Amino acid sequence: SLKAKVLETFLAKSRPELLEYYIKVILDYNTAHNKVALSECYTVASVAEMPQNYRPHPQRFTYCSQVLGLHCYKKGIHYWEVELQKNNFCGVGICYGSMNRQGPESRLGRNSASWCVEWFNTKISAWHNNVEKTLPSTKATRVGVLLNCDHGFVIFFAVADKVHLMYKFRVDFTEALYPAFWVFSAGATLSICSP
Amino acid sequence: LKAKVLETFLAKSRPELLEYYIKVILDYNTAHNKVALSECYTVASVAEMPQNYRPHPQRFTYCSQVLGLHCYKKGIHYWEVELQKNNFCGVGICYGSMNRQGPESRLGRNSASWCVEWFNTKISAWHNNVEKTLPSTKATRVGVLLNCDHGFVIFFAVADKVHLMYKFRVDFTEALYPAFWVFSAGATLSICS
Amino acid sequence: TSLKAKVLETFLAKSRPELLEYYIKVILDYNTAHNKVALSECYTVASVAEMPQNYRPHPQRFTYCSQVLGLHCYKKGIHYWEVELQKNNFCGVGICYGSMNRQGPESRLGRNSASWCVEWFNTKISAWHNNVEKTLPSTKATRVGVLLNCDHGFVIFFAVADKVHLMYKFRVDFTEALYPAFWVFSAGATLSICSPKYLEH
Amino acid sequence: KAKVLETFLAKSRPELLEYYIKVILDYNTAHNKVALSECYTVASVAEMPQNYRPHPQRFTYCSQVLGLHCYKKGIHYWEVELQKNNFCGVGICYGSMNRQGPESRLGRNSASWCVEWFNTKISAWHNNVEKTLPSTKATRVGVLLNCDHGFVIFFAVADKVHLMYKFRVDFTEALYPAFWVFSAGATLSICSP
Amino acid sequence: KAKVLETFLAKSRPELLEYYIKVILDYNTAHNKVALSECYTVASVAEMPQNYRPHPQRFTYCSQVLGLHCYKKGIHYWEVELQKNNFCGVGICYGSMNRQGPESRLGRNSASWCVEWFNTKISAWHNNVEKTLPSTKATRVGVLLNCDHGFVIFFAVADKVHLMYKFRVDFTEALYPAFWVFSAGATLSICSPKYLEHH
Amino acid sequence: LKAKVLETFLAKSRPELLEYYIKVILDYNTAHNKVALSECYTVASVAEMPQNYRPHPQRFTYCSQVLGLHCYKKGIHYWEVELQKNNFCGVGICYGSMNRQGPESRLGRNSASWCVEWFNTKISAWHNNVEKTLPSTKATRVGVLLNCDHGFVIFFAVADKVHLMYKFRVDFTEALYPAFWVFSAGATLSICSP
Repeated sequence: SLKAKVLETFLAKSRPELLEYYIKVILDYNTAHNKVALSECYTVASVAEMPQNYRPHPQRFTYCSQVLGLHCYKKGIHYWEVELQKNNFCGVGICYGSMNRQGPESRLGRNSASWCVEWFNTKISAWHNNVEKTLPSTKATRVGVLLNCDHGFVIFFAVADKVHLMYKFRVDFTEALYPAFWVFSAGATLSICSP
Repeated sequence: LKAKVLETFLAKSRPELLEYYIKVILDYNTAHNKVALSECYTVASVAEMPQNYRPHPQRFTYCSQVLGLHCYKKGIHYWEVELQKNNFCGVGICYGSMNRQGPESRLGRNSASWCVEWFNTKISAWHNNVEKTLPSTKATRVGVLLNCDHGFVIFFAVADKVHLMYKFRVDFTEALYPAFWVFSAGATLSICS
Repeated sequence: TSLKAKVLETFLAKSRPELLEYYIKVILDYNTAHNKVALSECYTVASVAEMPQNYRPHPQRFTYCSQVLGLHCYKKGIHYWEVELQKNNFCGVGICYGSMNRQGPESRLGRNSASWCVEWFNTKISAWHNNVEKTLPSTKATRVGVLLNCDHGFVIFFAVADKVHLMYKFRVDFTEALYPAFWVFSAGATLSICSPKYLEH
Repeated sequence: KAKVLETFLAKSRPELLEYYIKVILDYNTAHNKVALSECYTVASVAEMPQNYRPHPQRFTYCSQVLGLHCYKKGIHYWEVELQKNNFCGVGICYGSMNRQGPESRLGRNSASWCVEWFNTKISAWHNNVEKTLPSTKATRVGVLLNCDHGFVIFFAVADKVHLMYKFRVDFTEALYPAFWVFSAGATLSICSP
Repeated sequence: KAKVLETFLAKSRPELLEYYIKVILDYNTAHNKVALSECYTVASVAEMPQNYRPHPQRFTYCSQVLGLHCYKKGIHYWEVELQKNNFCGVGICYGSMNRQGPESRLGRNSASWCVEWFNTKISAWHNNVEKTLPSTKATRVGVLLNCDHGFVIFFAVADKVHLMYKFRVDFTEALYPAFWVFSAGATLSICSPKYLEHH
Repeated sequence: LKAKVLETFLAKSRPELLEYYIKVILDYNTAHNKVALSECYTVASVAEMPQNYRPHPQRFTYCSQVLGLHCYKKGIHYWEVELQKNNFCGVGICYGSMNRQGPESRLGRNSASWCVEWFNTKISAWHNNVEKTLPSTKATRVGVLLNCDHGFVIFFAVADKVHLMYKFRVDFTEALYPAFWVFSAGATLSICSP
């Protein structure tokens, strides 16, 4: 009975209710690891068949096959959707801009600055600050991320014929959040959804 | 390539032209070492310092140029570029087959491109290394209308009203990319919305 | 050494893209500018004016030397900033303590214990601290990078061309905050705080 | 000579606490301006002078107080918490330091060594020679006194331990912890709990 | 022969100064946007149109100016000082070269040869044919015009002297020195080399 | 004695200083590589391009300086220098023994040299790397009186009349050379005639 009443509302929402909060997300070429290929107007992230030799840049992940969106949000309510190739290792999440770009601890969910849902093939996890949380398998090839910066939470939704809670974190976000993407297996691809 | 349709286009206002709007985005792989991209791949600007972009066969190695990602062989397409008032830049179109090396790669200096060029105040139109002097204009915006159905491109000076700058009737032999040229300290092209 | 000497060798070996990890916007402060220094392009450019600017008297304002400071100072963290300069002119790029005297020739950057600078004079380059000069090799570079480390107490002046190159450095355990400091003193002389296009806008 | 200084200079907090001492403040030394609280662990500046009984031990000029015990042999470490944005000093003195006149101020005489906060600016003092020190976020100072090899070290205590300053002296008599509180909000708390 | 040209390519500053001549800018030829200063020694881009009287010899379209004198025989060497980051051009035209239309731009006709600074990029231009030259830090160019053996050399002039480009040509008339300046900042200064004597 | 004679020279008119006139001519072996000599060894001007002067132990390798041919250990000597209004330049005296290398060879930055310096509009007096700020002046000409007998040098500003800029009392230990310093584009020093 505080603003957990807002959280309880958002967890109940249908697709058409979440699409009210739709944002365009465009991948930031400066952040992409050498192993991550950008395509379809910077909309699709895939494991390139060989490392890409991108220029050095303070924004660029040097260690983990990761890439960030261009825009960050420190206020308002934002929803985006990402289609996954089934039977692959990838992650979809959010991170502070101050998240490290170097080291094994730059891995999405392996630090305090990042929050994600992983697929190791069929098995699904939620991660934050190097705590894993095993979840029920889903056949859904699409995740919806709802970030509420006004009332400090994020929700990961599996999106099929309907929409089902995968996980959520309440946090007092200390700075703006960037959409974050992780691709690992040869065949991994994360497509940001446009219409 | 109908003579009647072309007259229709030349008489169209902005709102009539905006009917064929496409969203153009700059192709990071084409931008020259001294052209920075910004505002979500929307703005091209001359950089004093090298950007050290990777080698790529698509990359302009000599002229301060960058292409869109998408080309067009059918239909009708319109896009706008805002330019810095007192600067040196070119807005045009080119075949993907256009050379990326040497002075031959300069927009309007080869068979593969058509463009309108600002030299501070001295406006020109170019194709196959042939220049045409055009009147000055205060307009800081050009609209490109590409008609791949009836093979013509029109360059419009966009201000309070729309005014013709030049046009090229051509039986296009492959797809056109939007093409951008910026070559002076402080020179920028911004694709509009 | 072991820890303060090795974190310095790491910063000394850094490239431009690595140095830009620590980039900070610097704004020139109209309250500090000598009467003969005009500010322009949103307090980004310092030039000699032919004719006085008639600024508000201010205790922080340089009365003798054609100098100006940035608005913000730094007592922790790692800060990089880049200054474009005109070729054949008299100018200096530096840091100082807020406590630095604003009057007299003593207030000239590097001529006192509260300031450290690199200085272009005629065609020759010198590092100054505490009125001690060090001759530097001439460079074609028309851009200087200042790396200030307030966590481990050193400042590095880089010549920024196609690569970065060491001009000079100072270790000092800093006793207060450092302000970016600028000197311009020839009819045409100008310094420009860069907004590197390498970084997002 | 000095190799034992270098060892102590390198020590971490848990290696210093090997030499920990309880320090209690002496009610008889305390100036009228200094209030004493907790269990004679805390020196604050009273809202009004306290009117303590006269006593040969009592500071009559400077707002100062000593610990009960003194040390002429062994190695001793203690920590004091301060309010960050105030005027205060933490040191050691000879029992023979004057309790009278402007000369009795901590560090203004050959009989005392301390570290001083003038709000944000930090100084070390001895024999009325001020030395300007690096400012730090530390709200705690650690005093290591080695009477055996004749030096004192003041450490800033935060997450880690940073040198503020040290003095090499052939100490000619026992040393008392010494405390100066000046500004209305000034507070020095001796650490155990 | 080609031997006389091998000797001039190999000449140093001191050897080339043997043929120094004073160039003065011809205030009758200067486009309305080309201010002359310091006794017809400096060509800059005027902020306002300079309101010269019309004249048939005057440049109507291009920001261009010629020397007073031309040269049909002998050996001549001059030095122009330029500002680093500007559109500018240094060369030689026949007097018969056109003053009107974009055919009048230096290097964009058969009447002229030049070396051009396209901000950072350096070109040699003859008869609307462009050749690409390595970038130099040099802010001074040396034209050596040998009328007697038909060639012109453009030298970059810094601590030593470096070839930029040369043209062989059996010239058919008198060559004027020719200057192009086109950007707010642009200035060309005809040098009075201090190596030589002022008394 | 050394102060009564000093007062007599401070009170002298221009014509009375020209009693002690010397022709000063520039020494080609001392001229820095970017210092050109012109008008029969009378004008020192900053050169953009190196002049390729032969190596010489007497030549200034860092500072844009040049000395006169002759030095003086006895007598009273007066010469004048015309400066460019808004420029960077120095006029002084120095020992033969003054360094010709490095920043320490700069006029007035060593114990072997005394000068008056223009930094555009800021006038200074220098000796042994000690600066005395001086009032500015519209005068574009300095007159140097060197008294080697009573051991003092005066720097006069010369316009319609003559005004003290500064004076140094020295027990001079060796001969004094006229010293010149030009350090900006288009800076020139001119040694005046009758």
